Amino acid sequence: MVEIFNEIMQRVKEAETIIIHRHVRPDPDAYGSQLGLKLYLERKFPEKNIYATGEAEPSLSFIGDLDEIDDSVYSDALVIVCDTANAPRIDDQRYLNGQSLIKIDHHPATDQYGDVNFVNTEASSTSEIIFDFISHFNDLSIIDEHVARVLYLGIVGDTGRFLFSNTSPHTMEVASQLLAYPFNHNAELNKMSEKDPKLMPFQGYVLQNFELSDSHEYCQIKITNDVLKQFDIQPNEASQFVNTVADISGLKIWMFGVDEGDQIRCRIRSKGITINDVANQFGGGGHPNASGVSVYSWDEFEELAQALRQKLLEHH
Amino acid sequence: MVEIFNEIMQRVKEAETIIIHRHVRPDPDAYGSQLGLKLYLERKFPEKNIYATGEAEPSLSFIGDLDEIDDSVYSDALVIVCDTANAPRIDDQRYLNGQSLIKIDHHPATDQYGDVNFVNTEASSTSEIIFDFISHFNDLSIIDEHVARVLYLGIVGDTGRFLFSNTSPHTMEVASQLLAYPFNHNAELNKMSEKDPKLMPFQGYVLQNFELSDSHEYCQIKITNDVLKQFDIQPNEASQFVNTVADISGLKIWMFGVDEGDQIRCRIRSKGITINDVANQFGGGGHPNASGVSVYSWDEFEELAQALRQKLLEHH
Ligand SMILES: [Mg+2]
Ligand SMILES: [Mg+2]
Repeated sequence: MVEIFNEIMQRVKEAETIIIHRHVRPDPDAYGSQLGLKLYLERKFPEKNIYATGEAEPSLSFIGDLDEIDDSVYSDALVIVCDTANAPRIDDQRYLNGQSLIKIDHHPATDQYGDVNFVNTEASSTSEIIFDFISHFNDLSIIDEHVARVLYLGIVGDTGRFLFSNTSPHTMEVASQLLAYPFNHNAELNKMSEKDPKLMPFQGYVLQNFELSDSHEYCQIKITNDVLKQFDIQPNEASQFVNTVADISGLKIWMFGVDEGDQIRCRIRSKGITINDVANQFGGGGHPNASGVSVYSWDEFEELAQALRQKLLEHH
Repeated sequence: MVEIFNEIMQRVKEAETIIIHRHVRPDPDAYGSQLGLKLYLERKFPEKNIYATGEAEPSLSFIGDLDEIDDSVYSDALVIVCDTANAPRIDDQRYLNGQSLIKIDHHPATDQYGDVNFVNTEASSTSEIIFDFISHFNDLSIIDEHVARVLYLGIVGDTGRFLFSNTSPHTMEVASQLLAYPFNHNAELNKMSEKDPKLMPFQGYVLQNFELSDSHEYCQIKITNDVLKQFDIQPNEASQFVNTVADISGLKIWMFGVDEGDQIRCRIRSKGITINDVANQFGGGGHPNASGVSVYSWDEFEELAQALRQKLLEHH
């Protein structure tokens, strides 16, 4: 065929039970897109058995709970790996133990795992692809407040509340359409934006210990083992406050290094400049806009700063 | 008539020069709605003279600059007080010195100043009303990247990036339509989200000095004159960090009190509970969700806390 959506819905109508998967570390989209496809199907073919397997992140518990698959249901069922770049990165690994495999994602097509592959690279999120799918079957009536909830939240998180560049006029329109359904976005949004007061004091530290260039283009934060225990926080926890300096006016590149003990795992992100470049120089790597390195000392951490800062000289 | 939009466009076509106004303390909407109506008109009747008067807030300088009216142009011209609850709160006061007055706003109609009054109470923002207006004249083609810019930014700020409850599915749709025009929202958005690193250290203090109830429902911050000079910041500046604790999980009501010297001007905001109530008890007042009081001591500040906290006992 040429209209993959139809071939999917077909494979679906011909299976009494289908289970959906998503990548490992879950995000609002990976959550909404999964629970969404599910909630949708369950509304269209109540005679079938739709399940969503996953580790279940308590962080997204409010979006919806997952299902406990008995691994023997994979016998004669259709597996749908929703939102997942590469297969190994799929959550439950018994997905390949189904009748046929079908994947829906919005990341660059490099794996193409699964029989039928539909990747709308230009989509803001998989949730969005799901809305497109159900919208292609005029089921915008069969859907309700429960389904739209996840789909919204999904698009919301994957685009940071329609802020990121991946937000298109269509994305808005879809968001527009979901809000039609009664569910109160303001509420849902807040419960998603909640924060732990426990970590707030530390975050204040980050704000009190900067490191901006005279030009404001470069900014760093050294989290010494001392502060890690002074504020009583694990190296992991503190490492989530990277973008706590991103909003500084004029900031072009910033690095956040927290000492784990025998190495200083530093996460480096830039406004929009090839950075993973220098990352490799130090044995690191990653996306050109958000890479990571694991120096063995602050003296080396500084060499990284010097290398990063020099990158700003080529641009002006 | 019954279709105010037409009566406006009429009064417009019959005036070689029209000037637009907005309320005093400007906001992104009041800015976008003004510059927007203007930029629009200037595209429709280049033969006329459209001007936008205002004090000009350097904060919104990037949205667009205002015009310097010679007060004698008001001779035979149409004045359009865009986005402004009450007349006294209008910026340039020589507005009443025009041929006829016409106002467009989205706040409750309590003033009704001006000949023709159009208030879409259910609109997310005046900018949105402007899009509606131009959209009613099929001028979505005459408009360009420059006009949509302000209108977007306007809706954006007035709804905090489609987060507030005033965000409707139509609001999204309008946002959707504006993005069609080439202007890059991501960029524009950031320049609007920029922050001053100068105040960041202090903000860290606020995060390091909370005051949450055992239930997390109540939170306060006492900004003593000491810290006001320890971090070298004016009482005004520090007072803008009220909602710096709003995202705490479970927070229902919070107060932020900063000592100005001979009085402690405290701004009190709640999640969604009638609060201006207690405000009056202390000689204050304001909206039920964001009021203000000016106690003469921290001992009194505490009485306010007690009164506010007791308000949480009636609800559960
Ligand atoms: Mg995704
Ligand atoms: Mg407004």
